[PDB]
Amino acid sequence: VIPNFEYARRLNGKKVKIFLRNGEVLDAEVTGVSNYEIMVKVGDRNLLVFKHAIDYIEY
Amino acid sequence: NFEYARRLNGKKVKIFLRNGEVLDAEVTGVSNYEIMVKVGDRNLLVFKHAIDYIEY
Amino acid sequence: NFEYARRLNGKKVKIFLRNGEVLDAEVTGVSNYEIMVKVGDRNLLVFKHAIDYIEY
Amino acid sequence: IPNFEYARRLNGKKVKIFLRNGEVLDAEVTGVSNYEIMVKVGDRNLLVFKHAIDYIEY
Amino acid sequence: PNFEYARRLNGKKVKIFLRNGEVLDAEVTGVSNYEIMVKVGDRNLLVFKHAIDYIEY
Amino acid sequence: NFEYARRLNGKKVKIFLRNGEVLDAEVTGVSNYEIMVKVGDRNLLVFKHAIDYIEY
Ligand SMILES: O=c1ccn([C@@H]2O[C@H](COP(=O)(O)O)[C@@H](O)[C@H]2O)c(=O)[nH]1
Ligand SMILES: O=c1ccn([C@@H]2O[C@H](COP(=O)(O)O)[C@@H](O)[C@H]2O)c(=O)[nH]1
Ligand SMILES: O=c1ccn([C@@H]2O[C@H](COP(=O)(O)O)[C@@H](O)[C@H]2O)c(=O)[nH]1
Ligand SMILES: O=c1ccn([C@@H]2O[C@H](COP(=O)(O)O)[C@@H](O)[C@H]2O)c(=O)[nH]1
Ligand SMILES: O=c1ccn([C@@H]2O[C@H](COP(=O)(O)O)[C@@H](O)[C@H]2O)c(=O)[nH]1
Ligand SMILES: O=c1ccn([C@@H]2O[C@H](COP(=O)(O)O)[C@@H](O)[C@H]2O)c(=O)[nH]1
Ligand SMILES: [Cl-]
Ligand SMILES: [Cl-]
Ligand code: NA
Ligand code: NA
Ligand code: NA
Ligand code: NA
Ligand code: NA
Repeated sequence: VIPNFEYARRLNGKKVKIFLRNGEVLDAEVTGVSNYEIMVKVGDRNLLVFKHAIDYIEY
Repeated sequence: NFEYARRLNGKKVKIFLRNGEVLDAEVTGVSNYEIMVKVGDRNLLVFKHAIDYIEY
Repeated sequence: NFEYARRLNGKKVKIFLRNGEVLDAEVTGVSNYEIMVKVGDRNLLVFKHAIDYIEY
Repeated sequence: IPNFEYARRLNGKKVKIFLRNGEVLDAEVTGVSNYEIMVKVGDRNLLVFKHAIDYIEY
Repeated sequence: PNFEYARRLNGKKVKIFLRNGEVLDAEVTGVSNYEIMVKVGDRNLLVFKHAIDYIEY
Repeated sequence: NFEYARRLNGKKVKIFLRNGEVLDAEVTGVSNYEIMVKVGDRNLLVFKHAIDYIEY
């Protein structure tokens, strides 16, 4: 039990806005989180998003 | 197991992002890779890799 | 340990790179740091650090 | 050996920090961790992430 | 894990698409965890993998 | 886990930085994450993450 380990895993199943490093914004639902990836649904599309490409997430 | 960023928990700071934005933020949590903040009525998860520096 | 990218092996995907390029790519291999693809007749080694996201 | 770094040898020194965003910090170094450099810049206190630094002149 | 496909490029002549838009026509002479050593014409370069977007071979 | 950059210690090199700058340098030290150089009269600590490639 390490409380301050990874906050991103708590986003699984949630509606979020993902702000990517190039300025793109994803209105997403999170469908999975790994150490390095966040899986999302955006509209009809399924995306694997690398965390290194994310600047911040609004939730 | 030491990070200076942990010293900023609960504090008002200015986060200078790699995208050029400056967040007027209250820090609500610090993990190894993330900083959780309140900016106005918004809750953000900020990745440390996207931060250039923090003024405190 | 676990990664979702390995499950894309054998799929045809759209890889959106950090430079704004998109690759219409058949995935032929995945390692911790790399994704091997065929794009048309070209064979590429793509570094995961250069990928923003993948549509599958 | 493990965790040797030159950056902590700049601890307590006046330096110029050239950031990836084009900014140059005229800085006094007050602490160095594995991933961060703490600095005073004039009357400002900054936590600078090493990943945002291109090079440091000392 | 901790397999690298890049090691198999040793001895090949490849196109390295760098993160800034430059492209190197490069003979690979060595590969480490973080670096690719190349010959580009008469020039010897150490290329950091973090600066590479992709490699065509 | 080997690194080629260590063998640049003491050598004249040209360092091509991610910002488009080029350093005509002599290497004075190499660590896991840093390369120390002299450029003319200036002493610099260069982070490897900021380097694209090195001509030597
Ligand atoms: O256990 C881990 C490992 C990595 N990351 C995320 O992945 C990024 C690594 O991206 P890269 O620069 O290594 O490609 C980290 O900055 C962090 O955001 C995590 O959240 N947890
Ligand atoms: O234990 C760790 C691991 C990573 N980081 C921060 O997360 C960043 C990861 O960025 P990246 O791996 O995406 O490049 C590091 O540069 C550092 O600022 C930490 O603070 N502590
Ligand atoms: O065991 C690992 C190591 C790395 N990565 C991902 O690959 C990136 C590095 O790949 P590359 O493009 O940098 O070669 C990491 O930041 C992370 O996103 C993984 O998924 N698993
Ligand atoms: O033990 C460490 C870990 C990281 N760093 C610096 O922090 C950066 C964090 O980037 P990354 O490893 O997250 O990609 C490294 O590139 C390096 O400049 C160090 O100096 N020592
Ligand atoms: O064992 C390793 C360690 C790193 N890398 C590559 O080197 C990069 C290091 O650069 P970065 O972590 O600073 O982006 C990794 O992202 C990955 O592409 C490997 O291929 N194998
Ligand atoms: O043992 C290491 C660790 C890092 N690096 C360099 O520092 C960069 C950032 O460190 P990291 O992201 O691999 O931790 C890497 O891309 C690589 O160029 C090395 O040469 N050797
Ligand atoms: Cl929180
Ligand atoms: Cl393959
Ligand atoms: Na981070
Ligand atoms: Na980084
Ligand atoms: Na850092
Ligand atoms: Na590298
Ligand atoms: Na580095």
